[PDB]
Amino acid sequence: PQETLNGGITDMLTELANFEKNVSQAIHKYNAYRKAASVIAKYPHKIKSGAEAKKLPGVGTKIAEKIDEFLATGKLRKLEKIRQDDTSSSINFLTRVSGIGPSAARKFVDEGIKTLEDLRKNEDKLNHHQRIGLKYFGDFEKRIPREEMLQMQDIVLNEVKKVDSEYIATVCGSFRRGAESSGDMDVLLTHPSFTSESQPKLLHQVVEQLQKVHFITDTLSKGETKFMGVCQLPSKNDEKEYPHRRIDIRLIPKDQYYCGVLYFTGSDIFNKNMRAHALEKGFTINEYTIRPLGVTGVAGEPLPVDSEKDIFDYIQWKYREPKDRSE
DNA sequence: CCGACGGCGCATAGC
DNA sequence: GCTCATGCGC
DNA sequence: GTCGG
Ligand code: NA
Ligand code: NA
Ligand code: NA
Ligand code: NA
Repeated sequence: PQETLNGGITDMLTELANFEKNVSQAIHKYNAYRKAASVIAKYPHKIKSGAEAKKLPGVGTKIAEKIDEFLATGKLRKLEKIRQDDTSSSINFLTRVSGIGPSAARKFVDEGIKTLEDLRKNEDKLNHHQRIGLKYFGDFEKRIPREEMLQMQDIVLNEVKKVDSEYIATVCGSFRRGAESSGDMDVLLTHPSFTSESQPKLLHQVVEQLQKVHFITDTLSKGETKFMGVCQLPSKNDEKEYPHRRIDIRLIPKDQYYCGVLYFTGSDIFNKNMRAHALEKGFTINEYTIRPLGVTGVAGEPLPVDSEKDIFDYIQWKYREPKDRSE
């Protein structure tokens, strides 16, 4: 369905979602508004009344009344008032810096720090992550076209293999499902040396090599199993520079790699349906393992997995390649 | 009525 | 010094 | 905010 249809409602609900998360610190209302916004976005009819939309799952009495108001008037009073509230819109805005969440933004705005300029002039008050988020504010809200992601994939797969040909790496996310574009790069990594029951330098070596060929430009956080950082494609000689991009690299035991690959490929809606159907067959699937459930509902030991298909076989589903995992 | 709504790795008050 | 709750992103 | 036990 086009934005034509209910984009007004859907933008309204997303605005309300953002203020619940970033100002009111009400994550569950945030998700409630996002849940209503998406089911409505899927609705292939231009909504004509609050009551019509209240038939959808996740839209209830209050969003129903809000849609009535929008439809009669073209505005929402609460949204307009908050849209011109200096404190509220400043708090909401600063959370667009990766590393500033609702609490940091609240304390910044409480001290006069309201804008990127104010941040730029108060950097002794920012931690390392926030500093990087500030430095790359524009680049991080940009999207990543698929051809740049392939180019990025090429570098990551080539450099990982250079460090140790026994590593396995997969780029997951909507990219793996075929997406025309992406918001970041999510790399899952494993080695035969690393199992649930088994060195602390397997991730560091890949990160390091990727810094030496000057692909990874910055580190937001790094530990034994998860890396969060920044990368950038090499500029094409006398051409404009590429935008810096957000990259995550996670190191997973080999016996849980394919459950991890499954999960981080998604879709999110696909994952719910597969885990829903999996329980109807007596298994419980999480990020890590697939396990059988006894009659009294207690989980047994996780079964061997060596392919994505293994998990499909377990629950008696036909293999669906990532292209067909939209839901 | 009233609780659940995802849960975890890593960076950053209190003893 | 250390442990760990809170913040954050995902 | 919405849902459901
Ligand atoms: Na409903
Ligand atoms: Na944010
Ligand atoms: Na943020
Ligand atoms: Na080798």
